[PDB]
Amino acid sequence: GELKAIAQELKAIAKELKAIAWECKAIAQG
Amino acid sequence: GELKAIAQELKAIAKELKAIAWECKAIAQG
Amino acid sequence: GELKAIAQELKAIAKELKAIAWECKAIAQG
Amino acid sequence: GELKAIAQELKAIAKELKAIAWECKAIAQGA
Amino acid sequence: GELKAIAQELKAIAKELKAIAWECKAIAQG
Amino acid sequence: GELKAIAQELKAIAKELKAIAWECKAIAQG
Repeated sequence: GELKAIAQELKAIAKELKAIAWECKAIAQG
Repeated sequence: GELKAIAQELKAIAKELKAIAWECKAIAQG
Repeated sequence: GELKAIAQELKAIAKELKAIAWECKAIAQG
Repeated sequence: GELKAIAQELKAIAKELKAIAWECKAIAQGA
Repeated sequence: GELKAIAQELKAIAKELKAIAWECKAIAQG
Repeated sequence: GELKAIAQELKAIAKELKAIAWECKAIAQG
């Protein structure tokens, strides 16, 4: 339904934020 | 419906976060 | 409605994230 | 209700993201 | 309720974004 | 329920934002 669709987009958002955390880690390392 | 509208805005949000991850990767590389 | 209000705030969130993406691109370029 | 409460927190989230955009602009300017 | 639970997580999300804003300010100030 | 699922993804989003704040703190320190 529409409520599962919202949960699925939030899962994609969490995945992109995890990627941003990883790159900010890489910036700090440099 | 409003429900679908919310899911579509979350899709747009995921896309912008994907772009931020890409630019942060480039910052880390430099 | 309250559901519309939520969608409108998510639109504002997408707008600010696009700006953050553009600035991170400028940081990467510099 | 909680539905207005949810919109109010999203408004706060938008405000913090606007602040992040502003600081990133300043980082870019010094870049 | 779960709608209250959703609002409570969004409050936590706002708090972390406030922290990110402060750290970005510190990066900018240096 | 999907409403619980939504709250659980928001918890994951908060966790990744906490990580971003921590890494930005490390960038700021340098």
